[PDB]
Amino acid sequence: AAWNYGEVAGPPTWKGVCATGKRQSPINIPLNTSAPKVDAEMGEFDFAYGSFEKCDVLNTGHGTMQVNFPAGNLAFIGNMELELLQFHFHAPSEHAMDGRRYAMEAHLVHKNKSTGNLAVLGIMLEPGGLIKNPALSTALEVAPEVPLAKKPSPKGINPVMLLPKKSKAGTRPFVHYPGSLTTPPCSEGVDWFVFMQPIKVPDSQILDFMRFVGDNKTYATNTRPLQLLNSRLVEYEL
Amino acid sequence: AWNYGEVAGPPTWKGVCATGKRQSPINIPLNTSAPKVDAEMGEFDFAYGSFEKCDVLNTGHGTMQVNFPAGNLAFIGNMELELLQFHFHAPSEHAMDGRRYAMEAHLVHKNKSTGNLAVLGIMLEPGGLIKNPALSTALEVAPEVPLAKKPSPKGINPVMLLPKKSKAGTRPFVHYPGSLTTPPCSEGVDWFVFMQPIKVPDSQILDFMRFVGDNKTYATNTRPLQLLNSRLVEYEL
Ligand SMILES: CC(=O)Nc1nnc(S(N)(=O)=O)s1
Ligand SMILES: CC(=O)Nc1nnc(S(N)(=O)=O)s1
Ligand SMILES: O=P([O-])(O)O
Ligand SMILES: O=P([O-])(O)O
Ligand SMILES: O=P([O-])(O)O
Ligand SMILES: O=P([O-])(O)O
Ligand SMILES: [Zn+2]
Ligand SMILES: [Zn+2]
Repeated sequence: AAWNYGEVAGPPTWKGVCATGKRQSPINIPLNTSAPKVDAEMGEFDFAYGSFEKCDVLNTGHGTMQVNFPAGNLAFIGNMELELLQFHFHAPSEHAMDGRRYAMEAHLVHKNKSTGNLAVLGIMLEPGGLIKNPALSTALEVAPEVPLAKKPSPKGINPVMLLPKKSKAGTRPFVHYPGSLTTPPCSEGVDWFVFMQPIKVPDSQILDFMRFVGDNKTYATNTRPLQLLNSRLVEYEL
Repeated sequence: AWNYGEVAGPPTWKGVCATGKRQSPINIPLNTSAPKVDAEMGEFDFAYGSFEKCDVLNTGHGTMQVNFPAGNLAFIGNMELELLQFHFHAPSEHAMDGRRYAMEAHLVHKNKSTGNLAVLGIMLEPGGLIKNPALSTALEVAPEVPLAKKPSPKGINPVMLLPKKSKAGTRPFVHYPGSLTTPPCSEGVDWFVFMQPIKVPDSQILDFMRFVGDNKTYATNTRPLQLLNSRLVEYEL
């Protein structure tokens, strides 16, 4: 006969824009493509994440924990101003780079003060890290095991720590594209910025997270399959 | 109200897979308020070679599969089990008081007394500071092409996939009648599950999850827990 373990059963049954939209996330992000690449001409991100003491850690009942920030944490790119709302994680990564996913993907979700949209910053987490990632760590420690339950972090959580390090040219290369939320209702009009430089992380933390995703009784994943690019193009700021 | 869910594959599996009342894996109650019936079976005695020349196969269903020659014998309850092959599942397929471990190793045997299959399950825990060399070689030698096999250059010591003897010289375990955990999910299999996990490095658990994801993602290859039904788990603690 013919059989597999297959993928998680839920995502191909999500309704509304999840099924109908044509600007859905995530997507494959070509790198080693011969195909020529539209430059984003947006310049480089600058971060003003200061108001990061006093955080809530929330158990979404959807695998990941969610760190909620108070107003005042700002990032700038192009002329646009981005106010940080929350961050969370996916394992394995949601976006892919030439077909290949990573151990985790961090999602920093912002209100886009300039467009009225949301903007999601996306960072790849790789295994190999010698230092625990402090933001990830605290998110792991504080996160209520009871689902739906949220409780305030006693430690401060610096979300800049989820950003890749600057290159040997001042930059943090990224791709930009219009897409959606990767969970229901998958609303569109989200600006996606996926950085190309992964951050290394001790394997303990990746297993700790997949453990959290598995209700602390197994190891599990919380990722959506890749979606068609369709009419879009991806903008590179390499 | 929406979710990611469990993998979509196993609930569709047909045959005995879907109809059997004696299926694996199951939950192994330890700290329960129910009486534990002792298996009274004695302890395992292992005579496994230390540097076996093995074929490593890519099952094309997640795990690689290490095949052995004859000579690797496990003795229990006055029976002779011979090792056919090992492979892995991530997370563990058995649970223990509801909880699964990072991986489970399955050492499959032919009961030479009976001719029926027996499987030994060992939990693999993260935390380990020492690379387990059997899992290591199995990851290294595993052919990339599905259903292909390649002989290993290095010997494999399958005893490395078994837990150390305790302070009292035991390797406590549980015994129950079950099935293959993959189609045809044939029943009549004797399951022995060791209570003591082995620590392996987090690197290797991830390597394995990577293999299951065919080097492009991180996946699992575990069947969901089954109902004990009318069955009894017997204990050798
Ligand atoms: C209010 C809000 O931020 N909702 C989100 N839903 N999904 C997100 S994701 N995984 O696509 O970044 S963010
Ligand atoms: C021939 C044979 O042994 N087939 C098996 N299929 N699944 C196995 S498991 N995971 O239940 O040990 S063994
Ligand atoms: O090889 P590592 O990146 O899993 O330590
Ligand atoms: O050879 P063993 O069964 O004592 O390890
Ligand atoms: O069978 P033994 O020699 O390991 O006790
Ligand atoms: O190193 P640990 O935290 O995975 O046991
Ligand atoms: Zn997300
Ligand atoms: Zn198995």
